[PDB]
Amino acid sequence: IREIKAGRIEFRNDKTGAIHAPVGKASFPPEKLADNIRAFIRALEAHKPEGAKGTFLRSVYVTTTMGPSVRINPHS
RNA sequence: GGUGAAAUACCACCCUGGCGCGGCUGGGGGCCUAACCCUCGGAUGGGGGGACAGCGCUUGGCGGGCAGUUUGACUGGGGCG
Repeated sequence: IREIKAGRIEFRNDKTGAIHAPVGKASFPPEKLADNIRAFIRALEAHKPEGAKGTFLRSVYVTTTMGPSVRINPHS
């Protein structure tokens, strides 16, 4: 629970095949937001089951609650 | 606040289903017509069929018409047993 309140999130994929999670705060330091986008990049790449074959992380995007929609390239 | 398995703003990504249009390629329907076949009927020009069927290779399938072999041993014979 320590983590739960110091800096928690976690994963889970919904039906058809997607994951949902907070990777930073709005006004938060940009670089930082990058740091978290990555946090997700890693943890995810990890969880990524071995029953893959091709384009696994198909579409990865930074989007906001009630705001913009920006697909992203978490490779760099 | 509530109703529930789920909660409603609005901004996200992802499916079931029907249509917009854009690349690939699958089915196919029409004279032609110049290769091609037959051509013509008395001349290398007319005509008749025509991208077909001829025909090269590769595909799969029939296929005794043919081919080359085979189709056991024991056992008061050999077979049948």
